[PDB]
Amino acid sequence: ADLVPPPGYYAAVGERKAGSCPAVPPPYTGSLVFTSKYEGSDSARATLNVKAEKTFRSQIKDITDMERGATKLVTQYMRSGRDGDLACALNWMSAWARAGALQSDDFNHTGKSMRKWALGSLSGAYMRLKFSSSRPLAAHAEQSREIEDWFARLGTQVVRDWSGLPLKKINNHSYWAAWSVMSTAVVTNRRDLFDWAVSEFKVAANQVDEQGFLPNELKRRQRALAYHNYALPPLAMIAAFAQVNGVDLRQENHGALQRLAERVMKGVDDEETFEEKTGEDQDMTDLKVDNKYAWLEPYCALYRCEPKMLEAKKDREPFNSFRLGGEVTRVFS
Ligand SMILES: O=C(O)[C@H]1O[C@@H](O)[C@@H](O)[C@@H](O)[C@@H]1O
Repeated sequence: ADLVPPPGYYAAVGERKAGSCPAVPPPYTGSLVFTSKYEGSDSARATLNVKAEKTFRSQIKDITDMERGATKLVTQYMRSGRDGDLACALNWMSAWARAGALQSDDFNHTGKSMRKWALGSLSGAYMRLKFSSSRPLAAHAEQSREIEDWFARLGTQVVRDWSGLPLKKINNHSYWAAWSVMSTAVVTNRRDLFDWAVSEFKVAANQVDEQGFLPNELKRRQRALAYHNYALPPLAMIAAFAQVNGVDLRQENHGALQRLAERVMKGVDDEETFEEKTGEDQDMTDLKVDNKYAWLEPYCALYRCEPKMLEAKKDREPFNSFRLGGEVTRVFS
């Protein structure tokens, strides 16, 4: 059977009551060898290097602008239905597609991370255009084909980028990569990509220990809780997408996805168990950011959320997360 997204992705284009179309960021065709924002850290890779981060953000500026700008345009279109926003979004994505952006075989860890992040953002947003009951892509077949072929090329490459690794090298980056590949799989109806994403979820589920911790995220010391929370959105999205395609992953490794989510939310309330496990007081900075809990939307579509969990979701809605394609609450409501 053809691959499908969760039913919320079939929502009609809205008509809520007008921005213009900015120039497309220059397609990034360069090598993907970038500076790490943690350059100079020890094995925990948790010491921010402000100078390196500045260099990193500068190196990836056109990619960042593309990610944020294109998802914003799709969000605007799905909200208000102005054809100009659709036209602009498709112009941006098809320009990058035709150029073959982000396809470099020259990359380091940071660079391949950028490839999968951008793929997830753009395909995640495009998903709404593709499956909307309004069929907005009907009048844009040539551009649609160009964009989808590009996603397929990138998706195949992302599988290459994160395959062949042992568990100690499989962390939140692989989970995010698997989301990008799942998203691409459904846009492109590619079962092989779907299957890879499912396999990666299963690896993650089996990495969740008996208490709900992930060893490789615990290694990030004072950022441990933050990185556990960072693992949740791609894993929950993969499971929600897999479920409607006939693959139920909710019980993998004794309901590992639930065990991880509950451990995280326990730690958000009381930092104790994470400090005890890491031996360092946790940086709570990221845990204060509402949109970093966007995983609650697919999570509560999968599981019967207890009142604490439901309350956590309601108090932070609506969720916007460009790495998940934009309006997460809308596509699960
Ligand atoms: O420092 C690393 O290992 C990675 O850390 C992650 O948080 C990301 O910042 C990624 O871009 C880096 O390459």
